[PDB]
Amino acid sequence: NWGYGKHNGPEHWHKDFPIAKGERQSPVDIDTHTAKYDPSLKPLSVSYDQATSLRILNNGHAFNVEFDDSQDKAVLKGGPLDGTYRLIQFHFHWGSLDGQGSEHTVDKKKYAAELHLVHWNTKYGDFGKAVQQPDGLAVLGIFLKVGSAKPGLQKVVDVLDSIKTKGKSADFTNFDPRGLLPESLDYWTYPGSLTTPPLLECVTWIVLKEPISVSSEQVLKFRKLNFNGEGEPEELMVDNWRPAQPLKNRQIKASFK
Ligand SMILES: [Co+2]
Repeated sequence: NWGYGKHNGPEHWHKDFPIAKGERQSPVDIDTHTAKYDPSLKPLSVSYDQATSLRILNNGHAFNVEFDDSQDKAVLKGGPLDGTYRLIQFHFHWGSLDGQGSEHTVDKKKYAAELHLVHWNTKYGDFGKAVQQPDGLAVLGIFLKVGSAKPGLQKVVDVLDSIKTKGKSADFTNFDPRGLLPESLDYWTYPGSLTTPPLLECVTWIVLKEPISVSSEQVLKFRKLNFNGEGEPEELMVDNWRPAQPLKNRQIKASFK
């Protein structure tokens, strides 16, 4: 029964999910002066040319754009990753105001939103088995700032009025996630967790340094979604971000000098 409010939000999750106070929780603050360039990282490879989306779903916490991951398509590899990870879905975390919304922070700076592209390690056969493994997942995180519109986001924006409330879904085919990526693949990486219950400690995080810009009108449409179900009192879907968690002696590596 978890959420982001006063009585069910991040400060309460540890009761049902004690891993919330674990040794490799996410998100974290990225202290850019403490992160070390790692010259042994091979280039990151994001290969989304054959990505095939299926549906978009309001799950009562965010919206998920889901992909058909039944074939070797939409693959993340290289960088800190061993082997190949396959895209399963993406979603966002965002604020009630432009000054907050991201989960990761950069020298304490909060962005207006954060995009998470979730991939599972193909050595484990599927997502469900992957989330039983310490290297089961790789999440590519991308910061959003408010400025110029992101043309590739508009198809997502325009479908949201059909999934206003918890439990609504719409078919959502032929969406190209390449249109959501910034120019540079410079990144920070560290071992962490899912940022929503069950907070599983399976994730190699790859957080891009370059944000994308989205327009005020685009993020305003995110903020018109509802946490509640149809026919329930309206609670706007805003501030669905978990705050930074203790680093606990992990090291953040930078892909760039
Ligand atoms: Co997320």
